[PDB]
Amino acid sequence: ESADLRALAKHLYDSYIKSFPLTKAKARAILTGKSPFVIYDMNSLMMGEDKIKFKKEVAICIFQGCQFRSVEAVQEITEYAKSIPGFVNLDLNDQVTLLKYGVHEIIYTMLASLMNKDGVLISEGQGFMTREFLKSLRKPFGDFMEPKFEFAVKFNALELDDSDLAIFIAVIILSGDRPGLLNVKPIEDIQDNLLQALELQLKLNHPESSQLFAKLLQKMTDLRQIVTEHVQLLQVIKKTETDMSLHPLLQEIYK
Amino acid sequence: NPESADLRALAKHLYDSYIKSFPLTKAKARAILTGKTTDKSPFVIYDMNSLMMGEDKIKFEVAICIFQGCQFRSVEAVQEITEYAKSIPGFVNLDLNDQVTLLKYGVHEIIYTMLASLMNKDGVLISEGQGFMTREFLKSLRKPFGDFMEPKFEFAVKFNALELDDSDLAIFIAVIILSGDRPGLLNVKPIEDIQDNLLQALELQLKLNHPESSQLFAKLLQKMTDLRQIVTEHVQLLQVIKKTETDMSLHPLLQEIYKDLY
Repeated sequence: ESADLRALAKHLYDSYIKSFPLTKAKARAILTGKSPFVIYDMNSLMMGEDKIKFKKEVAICIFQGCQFRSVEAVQEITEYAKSIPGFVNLDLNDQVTLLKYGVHEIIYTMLASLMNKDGVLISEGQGFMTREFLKSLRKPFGDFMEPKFEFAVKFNALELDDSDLAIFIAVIILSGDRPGLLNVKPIEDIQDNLLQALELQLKLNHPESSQLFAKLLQKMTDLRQIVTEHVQLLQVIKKTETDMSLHPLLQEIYK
Repeated sequence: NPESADLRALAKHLYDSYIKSFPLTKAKARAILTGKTTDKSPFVIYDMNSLMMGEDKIKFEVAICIFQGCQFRSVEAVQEITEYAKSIPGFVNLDLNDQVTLLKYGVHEIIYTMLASLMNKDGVLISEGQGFMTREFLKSLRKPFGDFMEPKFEFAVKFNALELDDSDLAIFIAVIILSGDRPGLLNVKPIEDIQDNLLQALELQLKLNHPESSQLFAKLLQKMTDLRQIVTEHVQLLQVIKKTETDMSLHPLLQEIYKDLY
């Protein structure tokens, strides 16, 4: 039975590599340096546009770029999830419900892989946007990203690799407590299989790191808090900002 | 072989998405229309009495109310096709202006492709299949409104004779969206590479699903000619209503799709 868990761990790792182009292993090499164009101010940003082609006020244009990347990440996560044993066999409404609530948690988890205390990798790690330059953005866009940076520093201190995160990300999607689910049993049943695989992966991959499993599950709290806080900021934005309004079709795509 | 396996993977992915993006499928539509069942029976609207009693039975001047109701449904459909488009591998990775352009031109060709699923020679399902509004009643509407649906009906009767199922339609409406020949497209090349891969998937899907149906692929592609024609007629028709009906409002999303269209 102990080998059925290693098979699952490897399966998910292999699926996670295929599904996510920029991985933690790679993102770390770029950040440590073992090279990316840096954006520290308005002049560097406007050269960034020039020398890095990535798809009105700066603050608004930056926030919207973060959204266009988030919509991309949603498709990468959807693909990944369909490789999780049991997932495609679930009721289609449940599959949609699990992805609807799980994507934000998984976005901010994986964004930690692209972050250090100084800034975040953007455009497949072609760019690096400084924490300071983002804080400098006129309110309320100033402390848009500051909560994610604070999560990342704490999350990154667990020194998880792609092999650990692959299983953790699966655990997040198979949350049996999402609103509106029709058949909670097979979901919880899969998450229990994924939690065993994670427990074992963490004991084998981090033998000296005591109760890492327990610490990693506690981070679930930090994720949902970050997501509720991000959702609250979208309300404050939508209501108090006029210059948001895009092309009506664009508004449909980027809900 | 492994090349075919990848095309079956893509076919299955698009079907799965199609089913999640569109509540009323063709499989459901036909089960309602071929009226085999006791629970799925549609209320039929053939005249003014039937329309007014339909108010109490189904939850939602006459010709205007139909057209305005038919408008909000078109909008609801654009929202559904937009959600489906995001699921097409590569679509959200394209230049954002191109994404908008593919939908601007794509959505009305797809609205009328899928509307065929809700149509037989006699009428069209409405209100998520709870209602059925007869072809005659729609044609008996005041000028010019009498003439909106007739060409769609003419298309639907021909198109429905190909006997496509939802799995075929998912790939087909993907091929429509990823059209490189749309006016104003910045990056045509990445779109054709996607459409090429979709077209390979459809070719295989049609050969496996309809192996006794010779050159269905060819015949299906040729139907994209008839869609363009329907869209054009409709656009000319809107221009005329705009002018004779100054006291009737079009929904902005549709106004924006038609703005500088062909």
